Amino acid sequence: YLDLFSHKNMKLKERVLIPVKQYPKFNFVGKILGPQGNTIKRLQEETGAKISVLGKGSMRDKAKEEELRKGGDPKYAHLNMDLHVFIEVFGPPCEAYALMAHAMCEVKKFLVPDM
Amino acid sequence: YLDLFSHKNMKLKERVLIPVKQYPKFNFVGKILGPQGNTIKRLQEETGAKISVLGKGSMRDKAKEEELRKGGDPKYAHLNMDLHVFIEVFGPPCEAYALMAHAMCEVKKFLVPDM
Ligand SMILES: [Li+]
Ligand SMILES: [Li+]
Repeated sequence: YLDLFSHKNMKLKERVLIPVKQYPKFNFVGKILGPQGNTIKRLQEETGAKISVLGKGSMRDKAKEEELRKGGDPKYAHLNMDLHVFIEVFGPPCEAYALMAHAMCEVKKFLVPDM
Repeated sequence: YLDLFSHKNMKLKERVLIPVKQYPKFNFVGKILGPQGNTIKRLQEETGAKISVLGKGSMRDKAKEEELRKGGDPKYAHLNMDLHVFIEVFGPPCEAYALMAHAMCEVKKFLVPDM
């Protein structure tokens, strides 16, 4: 059950696949991060969600990625996953759902770019 | 992972406790259903969610409830639960989250009535 008077926040998290198969040559990583990561910065500010691009190719740098994978450091474990966008929100339920709805809708625009 | 090109819908479901302890004398069932259940009818149409009031007291009729519990029919199993509102939405992710956000926000107005 959700309890609207609880002192815990809700967390919502989603990992949305970047559709590399549907759009094999589209540079989603470049488009989502934007120059110096300003697009994703703005995306987070406008939606109030934490949003990261994770998985292989998320760093646009085959060689850097390979080197951070091979170090074995668990913070880079995500570099073996499928490329995806990771959205995380927290709050009381009404706010969490609303933030996730907003984030999910904005992210969907980037991931279905010919819509 | 969510796959935006999958043919499956997402389902989201929440059971939100009606806060009988915070408001021990407020008739939430009457207020939510409305005369002939028109309020909840309209609530569903406006939000696009399925919304039901379930659990003990959901029928405003101690004796009817007791009689349907005692028959043992599984469709009335919910009459032993804590009184709550049950929200269910389905769709592709952007739509599901947005419908749930809307439903959850409207329902919260009814359940925190002195806000
Ligand atoms: Li297309
Ligand atoms: Li109060």
